[PDB]
Amino acid sequence: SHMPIQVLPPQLANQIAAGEVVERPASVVKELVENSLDAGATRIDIDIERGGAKLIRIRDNGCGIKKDELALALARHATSKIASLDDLEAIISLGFRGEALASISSVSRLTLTSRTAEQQEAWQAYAEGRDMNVTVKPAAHPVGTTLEVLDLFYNTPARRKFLRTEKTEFNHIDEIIRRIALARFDVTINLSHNGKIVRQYRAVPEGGQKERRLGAICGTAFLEQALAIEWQHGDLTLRGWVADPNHTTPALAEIQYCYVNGRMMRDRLINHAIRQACEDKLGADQQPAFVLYLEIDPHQVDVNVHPAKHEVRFHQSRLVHDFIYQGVLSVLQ
Amino acid sequence: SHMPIQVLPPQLANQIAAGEVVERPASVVKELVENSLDAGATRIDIDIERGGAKLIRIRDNGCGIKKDELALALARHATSKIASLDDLEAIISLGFRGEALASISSVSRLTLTSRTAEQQEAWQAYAEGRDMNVTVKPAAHPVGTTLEVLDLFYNTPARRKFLRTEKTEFNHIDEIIRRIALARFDVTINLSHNGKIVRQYRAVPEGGQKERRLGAICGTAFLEQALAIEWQHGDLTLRGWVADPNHTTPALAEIQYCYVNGRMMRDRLINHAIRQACEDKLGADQQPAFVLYLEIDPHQVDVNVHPAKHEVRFHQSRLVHDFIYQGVLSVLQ
Ligand SMILES: Nc1ncnc2c1ncn2[C@@H]1O[C@H](COP(=O)(O)OP(=O)(O)NP(=O)(O)O)[C@@H](O)[C@H]1O
Ligand SMILES: Nc1ncnc2c1ncn2[C@@H]1O[C@H](COP(=O)(O)OP(=O)(O)NP(=O)(O)O)[C@@H](O)[C@H]1O
Ligand SMILES: [Mg+2]
Ligand SMILES: [Mg+2]
Repeated sequence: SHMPIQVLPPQLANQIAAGEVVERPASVVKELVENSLDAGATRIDIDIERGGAKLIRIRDNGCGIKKDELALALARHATSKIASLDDLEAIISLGFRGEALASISSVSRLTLTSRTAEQQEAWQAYAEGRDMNVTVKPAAHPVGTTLEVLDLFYNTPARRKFLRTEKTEFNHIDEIIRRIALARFDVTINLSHNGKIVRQYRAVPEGGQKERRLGAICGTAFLEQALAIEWQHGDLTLRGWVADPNHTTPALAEIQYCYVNGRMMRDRLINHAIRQACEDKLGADQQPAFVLYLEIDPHQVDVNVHPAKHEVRFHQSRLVHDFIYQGVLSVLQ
Repeated sequence: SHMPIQVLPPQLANQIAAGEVVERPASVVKELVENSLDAGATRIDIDIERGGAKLIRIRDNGCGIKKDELALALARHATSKIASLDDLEAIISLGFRGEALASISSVSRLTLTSRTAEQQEAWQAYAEGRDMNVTVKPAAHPVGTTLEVLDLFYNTPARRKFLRTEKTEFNHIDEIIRRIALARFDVTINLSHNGKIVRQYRAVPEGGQKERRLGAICGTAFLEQALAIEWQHGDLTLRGWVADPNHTTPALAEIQYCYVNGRMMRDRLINHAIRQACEDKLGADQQPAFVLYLEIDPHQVDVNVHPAKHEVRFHQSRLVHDFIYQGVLSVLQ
């Protein structure tokens, strides 16, 4: 009662939000790359310096951002991905909060450069001060977008403390890119660290062999034990690969990549079903190895549960669980 | 690119936020009770109808809300608990986002009634419409506050679907109150369902016997196996009770209540330390039974990690883990 109820200064409000969506450099990468994907990008180039605490640069050949919308992209609660509750209940894009960029710009030096196919001119924008004022200026840039995030946490001392070693932080980034690359085989992704290319996943052409990228990402060992899954029932569909439990190793078990309508996701319900199918087939229970993709009617899954979309909730939980169980169990025999 | 980047209508922006902090009636109870606690409340009366999907009423004898701040309490990003980054990095209150009430009012019919010790007059406020307009009107009410939340999710169809049975939903509420009652022995809490009292935890007086409430909440079985802990090192301090592992049952293992600076918390780091201490003492590894309280310098723990504060991150992780380990291991011998 001593302190009056008072609206929070813009920057601080954004920093509170950033603490919930941006835990480390890999988080910034996750959010920016998903934006590139939502933008229709086919090629995404990522440059990281000193694990990301120094610089994170992401360029894509997506549709770009119109000059008159640059500031809006840095504003709070502003998005082009949804505009109604109906849109929210039927999410068909990675983003929908209209918050990621504003959140990130409050805890770093973020620069947005972009040009659309209809523009001959490219522009650049960035926010500053307690009020997060945006300035827009001329720039050179092909069709698409570039995001530059520098000095992550330079203005938030306590959080910068949590940063691990350059190697460790980059490793999480590499793992994040790993998961994203497997979600979209039709997208080329290049990752560099301190001026050196660490990896490049070329997009898989039409009907091309997906095994190629799968093997390039998860390893030949997984590929040799990978059992293809094709299971469907109405809106529900399960695709991907599950390693034979009898030939799964602790190292392979490190591959437990799951997707729900293309979004990377770690769900206890799903993992339980998978493991149960393997347990009921194999002799004992263990950690399965898999890269699975669940496609389901957006109305049947709640994705508005975690600010970073790290969780989901299925309406017909028991049903979905049995679907995956049967699907996996089916292939194990 | 087809849809313009556009600021989200107020109500919808709040509904997106509500999806991340309010998963069910018990969540609404959690947020409102923590407000009552932050307000210095000594007695909190909770009335629930039909598991909370119909009505949730919480009254407290806290300090109240000044008439001219009623609207602000329903506004977004507005709080009296912090005002700077320094305040955020040294959290000493349950709330700090200035968002809970606004979020909840967007997905229910929420009414706020309150009067401060300096006011002879009491007032009532509530928000409405896509823009969340607030109206303030006269009311009768003692010193303190009352929150009324009706028809939870009446305007969000997909989410209302996730509601379980009246019994189930109330059960989560009861469990939430359980955890909160154990955090503050100095607070009286009464819980009723459909017009009937289900429980009432009278506050424990000065130096009074805490065992009383502990036994009333966790059961005599826990109390008979409860081993008191007193372990400290600088800012770090571990207090509470841990059941003898050799005499812990699956039923008792249901009691794994942990607190960090008074805030209920489920942390993997902490649970790991506890279990390890029990494992290293006992013969095998299992689920321990405990009600422990960790007090630590706010600067040493990040509580700005989850919108509902369901998680924390310790800066000196290895250290804290060893502190708890030693603390528990110490008593087991
Ligand atoms: N790489 C990009 N290419 C094209 N448009 C982009 C890109 N990144 C961001 N945008 C635009 O900027 C707006 C989004 O900023 P952002 O802060 O990421 O919110 P969001 O994607 O709408 N939702 P969320 O990610 O859930 O907060 C988007 O809605 C797009 O219109
Ligand atoms: N029961 C209460 N008694 C007195 N003041 C209250 C009570 N509930 C809410 N308030 C006031 O209303 C403002 C808070 O609304 P709320 O939306 O719960 O945000 P918060 O508690 O500030 N932060 P957070 O809970 O993290 O969103 C508080 O900061 C208090 O000033
Ligand atoms: Mg986004
Ligand atoms: Mg609050």
